[PDB]
Amino acid sequence: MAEITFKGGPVTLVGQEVKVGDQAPDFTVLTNSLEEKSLADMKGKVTIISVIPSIDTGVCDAQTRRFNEEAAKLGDVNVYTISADLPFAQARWCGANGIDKVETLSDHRDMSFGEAFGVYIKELRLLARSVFVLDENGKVVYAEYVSEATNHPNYEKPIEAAKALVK
Repeated sequence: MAEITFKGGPVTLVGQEVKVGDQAPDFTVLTNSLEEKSLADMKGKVTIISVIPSIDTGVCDAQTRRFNEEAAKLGDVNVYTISADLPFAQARWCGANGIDKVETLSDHRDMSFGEAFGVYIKELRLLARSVFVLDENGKVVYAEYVSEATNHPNYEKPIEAAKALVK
């Protein structure tokens, strides 16, 4: 189970607990440029996806920044950071600053990724704090939901999962 806490309050997820091997549905997301992109546009290469409620939340610094920076060096992998619409959350791309390969995404506009990966928080209506790695067909090769959204996962584990493919 992929239930989480946010600020020390438990909160439920809508479409729950994707896991390794479960495959990814194909939904749509928006870019930082507000263009429609789908999972099918990511397919054809190994892909890495961080998910955060906002970037103002400081989780930028502690892990997402670093994880993305490492991810971008494993190889030519796609790297993404999905955020809420929330104004605090796309301006500044703490994950996508200095690593031009990273792009910030705005799923909350359509919630399609939110529902499809079950990271839409039922109680809070935010993107969950989560991290995923996908094979070239879009098959999830890592998934994690951080037990507290204001906290961060061990980021080596998705890096190893990505290494295991890229190599």
